[PDB]
Amino acid sequence: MQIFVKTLTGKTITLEVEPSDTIENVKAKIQDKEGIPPDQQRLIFAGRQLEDGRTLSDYNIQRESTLHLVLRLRGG
Amino acid sequence: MQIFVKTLTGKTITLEVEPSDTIENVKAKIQDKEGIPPDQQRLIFAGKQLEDGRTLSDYNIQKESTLHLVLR
Amino acid sequence: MQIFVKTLTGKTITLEVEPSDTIENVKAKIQDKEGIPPDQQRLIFAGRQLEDGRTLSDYNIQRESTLHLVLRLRGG
Repeated sequence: MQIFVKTLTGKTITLEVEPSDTIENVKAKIQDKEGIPPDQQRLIFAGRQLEDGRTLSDYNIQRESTLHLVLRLRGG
Repeated sequence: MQIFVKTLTGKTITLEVEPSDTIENVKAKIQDKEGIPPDQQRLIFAGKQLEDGRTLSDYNIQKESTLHLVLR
Repeated sequence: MQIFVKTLTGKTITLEVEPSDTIENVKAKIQDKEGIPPDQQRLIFAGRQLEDGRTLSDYNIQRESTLHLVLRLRGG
């Protein structure tokens, strides 16, 4: 299935994932589409930050759901 | 000065701050107005997480700037 | 009738008003006599702030009444 990742700066990114994929999995896929390293990504759904390890089905993220993406830059 | 704090769930909050206010000071002001403990607050400006120990002027946050708040 | 709008620095503004005059009208009268814009005016009577939509008679402001003027120094 496909999820929609929208940055708070206005960029929308469509990704290819599956319910068994962890949050660390989608972070590695965003690194492909946009080049953001996984250690500097934070994914938001329902106003809460998503944890590396728990899956998309674990957070009740269904098909065509919207995720939010922020940067975590130390020194930034 | 007056800044705006928006959640991604809908609520918009107005805050009275100073340029020399630190990020943790803004979080304590958010806890006062909202009840959210600063432990679970993440402030966002220009698309990136804001660090504790920095000030609002350090990120060039000025009058009527919009910060975003997400729960950790 | 006459009312007296005094500042916290002793400046007394004598205004010729009517009991049916609204607080906005009083502020516009102050702006004419002195030049203080209305949005910069906080008007106090009997220790409480006066609302724009009310009239003078609404606050039992009779003749020879003394009002107090505090400046709203917050610009934009």
